Amino acid sequence: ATKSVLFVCLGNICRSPIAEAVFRKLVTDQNISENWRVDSAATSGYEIGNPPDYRGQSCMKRHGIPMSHVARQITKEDFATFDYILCMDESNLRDLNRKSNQVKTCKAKIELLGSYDPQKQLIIEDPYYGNDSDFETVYQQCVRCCRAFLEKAH
Ligand SMILES: O=C(Nc1nc2ccccc2s1)[C@H](c1ccccc1)S(=O)(=O)O
Repeated sequence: ATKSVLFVCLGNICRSPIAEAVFRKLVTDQNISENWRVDSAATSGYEIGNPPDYRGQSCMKRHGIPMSHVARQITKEDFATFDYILCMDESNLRDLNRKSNQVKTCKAKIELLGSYDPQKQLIIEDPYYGNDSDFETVYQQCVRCCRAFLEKAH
């Protein structure tokens, strides 16, 4: 409602829907989900319409955080409506900045989600060709960064 955040990755089937679900849980547990619009989107069109990769679901189920999303690509409107667009890596950041320069209204602050990590792990690497441990690392990064971002936005 008041505040809004859009998490962004390459496909919007793993890193960003995980961040979105982690963040939504955090605000729900703190009684303030009503004050937040939370969403996720992709820089690419590779996965439009698809659900989160089941490898990410396996990880999320272990941690007891339900995750549901239909992959969608970032749009021009997103720059106008979101307070924060938080992405995973330097390619995402570059692509988002490119798209932001094509619109009249950019309300969004566009940043690396990892810039909020107290442990300074700046990049949330694509685990597509990784193993279970890589998905777990992404999850842990999302938890740390989402907590810090909620605490105090840049
Ligand atoms: O979409 C993803 N990676 C992609 N890798 C390729 C490689 C070749 C062609 C298209 C793509 S999209 C990532 C991801 C997706 C699923 C599982 C883990 C990570 S995501 O960005 O975290 O969703």
